[PDB]
Amino acid sequence: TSRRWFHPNITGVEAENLLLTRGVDGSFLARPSKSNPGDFTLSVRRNGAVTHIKIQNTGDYYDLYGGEKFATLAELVQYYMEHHGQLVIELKYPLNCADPTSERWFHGHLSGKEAEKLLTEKGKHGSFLVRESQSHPGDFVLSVRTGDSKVTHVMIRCQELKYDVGGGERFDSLTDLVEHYKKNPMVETLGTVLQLKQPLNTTRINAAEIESRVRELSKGFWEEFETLQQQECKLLYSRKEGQRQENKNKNRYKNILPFDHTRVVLHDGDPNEPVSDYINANIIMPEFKKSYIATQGCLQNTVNDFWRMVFQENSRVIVMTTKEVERGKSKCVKYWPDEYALKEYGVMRVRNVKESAAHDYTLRELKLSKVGQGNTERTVWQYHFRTWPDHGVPSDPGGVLDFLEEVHHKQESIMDAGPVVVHCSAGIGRTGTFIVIDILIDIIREKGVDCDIDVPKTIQMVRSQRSGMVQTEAQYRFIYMAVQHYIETL
Ligand SMILES: Cc1nc(N2CCC3(CC2)CO[C@@H](C)[C@H]3N)cc(=O)n1-c1cccc(Cl)c1Cl
Repeated sequence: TSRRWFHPNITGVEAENLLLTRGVDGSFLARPSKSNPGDFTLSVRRNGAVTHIKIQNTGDYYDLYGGEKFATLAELVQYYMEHHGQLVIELKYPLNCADPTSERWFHGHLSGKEAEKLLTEKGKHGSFLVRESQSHPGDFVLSVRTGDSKVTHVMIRCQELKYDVGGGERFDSLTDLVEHYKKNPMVETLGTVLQLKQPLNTTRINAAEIESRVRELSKGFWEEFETLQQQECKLLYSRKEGQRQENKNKNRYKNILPFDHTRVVLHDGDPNEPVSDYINANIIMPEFKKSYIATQGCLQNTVNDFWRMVFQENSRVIVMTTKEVERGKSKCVKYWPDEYALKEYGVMRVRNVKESAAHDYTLRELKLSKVGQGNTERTVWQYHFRTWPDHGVPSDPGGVLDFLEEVHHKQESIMDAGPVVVHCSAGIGRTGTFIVIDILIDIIREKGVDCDIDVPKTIQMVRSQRSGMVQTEAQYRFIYMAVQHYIETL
């Protein structure tokens, strides 16, 4: 769609003078605080003045002050441009940004013998990249590879705040120049067409060389994460069944809803309950062989539906990464019985066989059966992580890594076990960090230390199945630290 209203490298003062000079009433934009990560601002001009609106994300959701909670900054703006629930404030005209730092083809300061190096070794027909001019003062050079082969270089000028290739149109930003020639490829005089199929991959690395990449990104991480965050715009899938009136009080958060293409559909429902097929949960498929279900912390009215999912999907392990109450607010109601006790959750029956307390988690062996038939009893192993902080992320990955290693071996011991149910508060942040780590680790086991891993490609592949998997840069960097830690221990 768009998402050009997000300006990554502007301050509070600059956002005003932009909206005050190059905008009108209804203009808006989002920006991160360069100072402290996790904080974002929504600058909207109304009645000749600008109105800044703070957005906080500690690792679970984007909390709009005086508003609601959303999964992505795209779904936030999309919800308000098509509504009014923001008091009123109007999001009419998005003030686009020209800074190409978050573009996946722009590689900033990059020389020519390095550019040909990556294009020849890792490129294919259509690979391209934009870089600052290594010859000139402040211009840019486009490099395109075509074949199965050659590498054509196209010089881009900067003439009075406009970019051009030495003839034709003068574009206001590098993106408009790139996006134009991805729509109208430059054709050389001898038939060679400069096709811009896909940007050059630079994030795909061998699993062995993981420490050196973490060494580079720490000089890096913020630039690559926001580059991935800019691609959240192509993930605005439908959430109809979640927005239905009958399902409004089944979501822990009003506007954190499951995608309609991967939502878990509750079958075998009550014929007297008019609507009993919905639950805030999504199917998670890797390389999209171990599957997942990213769901939310159970409300008091969703416990029966939650257990219906664990039964209908033949799940055997539940990974919970939140305390029942954090920061004084409710994150998840106790959906399991007390130890040595037996409870009925509608049509499902659950017995707490034994509870085992470790350093960083509690293990609850549970007995799940359906009321009626005698042979439906199955063992469900709940791994309730407790040492995850309310803010930020764990500083050392060794804690969560031992956690996932015990969860993996339990899943491997069970025959035809269903998908692993993971959930935190909203079931997108901490839950997403687990699944991505468990997905990347699961690759290292089968292929070894010498294999390809693509942290952003995996996260993007998971976000296309549930809104906003992995929330903050902290979780993004933590995943890198988690993968790196797993490989140093070999
Ligand atoms: C996350 C990511 N970062 C890429 N770069 C790193 C950063 C630069 C550009 C190159 C280079 O310096 C910076 C100015 C930035 N401009 C390239 C890239 O392809 N991904 C990606 C991978 C898989 C799935 C998705 Cl959705 C995405 Cl976005």
